[PDB]
Amino acid sequence: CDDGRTTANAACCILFPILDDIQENLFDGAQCGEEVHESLRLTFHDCIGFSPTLGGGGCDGSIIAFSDIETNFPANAGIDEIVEAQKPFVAKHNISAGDFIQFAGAVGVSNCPGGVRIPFFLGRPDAVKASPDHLVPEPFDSVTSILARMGDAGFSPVEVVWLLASHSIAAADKVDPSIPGTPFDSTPGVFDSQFFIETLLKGRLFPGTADNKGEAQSPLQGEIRLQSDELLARDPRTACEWQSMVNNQPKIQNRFAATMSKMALLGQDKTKLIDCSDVIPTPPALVGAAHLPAGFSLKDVEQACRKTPFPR
Ligand code: HEM
Ligand SMILES: [Ca+2]
Ligand SMILES: [Ca+2]
Ligand SMILES: [Ca+2]
Ligand SMILES: [Ca+2]
Repeated sequence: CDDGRTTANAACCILFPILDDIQENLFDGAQCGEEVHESLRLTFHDCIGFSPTLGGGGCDGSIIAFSDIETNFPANAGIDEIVEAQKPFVAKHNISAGDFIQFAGAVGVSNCPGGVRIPFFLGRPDAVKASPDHLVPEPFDSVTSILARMGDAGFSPVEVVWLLASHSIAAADKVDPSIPGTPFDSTPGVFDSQFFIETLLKGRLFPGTADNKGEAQSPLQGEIRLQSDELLARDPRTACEWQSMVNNQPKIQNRFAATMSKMALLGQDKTKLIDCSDVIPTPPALVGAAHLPAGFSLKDVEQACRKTPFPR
């Protein structure tokens, strides 16, 4: 390649001006802030719009291409601004929206401490059609409906748990509109196991207004809990996997990267793409060991796995 850098394949040098723009003009100087949290989420809301029988283009960038339609899906509340945030970048550069969505996601994760380098591929065509509605899992859906939807897209129950490691770097804006920016765990700027830990704590309070659609009771003030994350943490089909995450940053990193790659290829083929994983920067180290919040004991944690009691 040219000024600065060089990578395994020549067509990957195009990503580097892109890499520079989004770190400064989208990620606030390569930080793990809100825009990073929304780009990661965006990859899912684009890709999960796929079903072998119901339709959808998958990771086709349709959520940007047909933002008028898809950003007004009820399940896409609050996505319309990461779309408009990424649009000027899609406009100036010559990669497809499908490619850019995944790149911004991958690059963004590597800005977060404890993060991982997700494999990124280049060459997706432009979006042909808008995704059908009702393909995006809602936080008030049952475990069965979530697992069936993710399963219909080709994800096993354990894979769903793995992909939900994303909630370690996450916050909600539309669940409780009164308290926007309330994170899913106590360490939203760090990619750790604190999400799986605090989810297993018992419900104690509502951080904002009284229960509204998709919200379960939170353990901590300044933290919000989705109704879907609470159930998945306790459901026999996934409880043991959810608890196994509270243990293992290596596994968390390992599994989050292997499945995101699988997700990013939904309806896209292999050989038509080229590999530019070389481009993704390397995340900083983990900033502290796992722990229960102050004032909490191992009793405060709910047990949902019958095989192995919650590991101290
Ligand atoms: C499987 C069922 C899932 C459900 C029901 C769900 C639900 C939600 C909801 C309701 C929000 C907050 C929306 C708002 O800001 O108002 C959220 C945030 C987020 N989700 Fe999920 N999600 C799921 C899976 C995933 C997956 C597979 C990923 C993969 C990357 C992911 C990544 C994220 C991220 C990064 C955020 C933070 C958004 C922000 O900070 O604004 N989620 N999720
Ligand atoms: Ca799509
Ligand atoms: Ca639903
Ligand atoms: Ca975290
Ligand atoms: Ca206490």
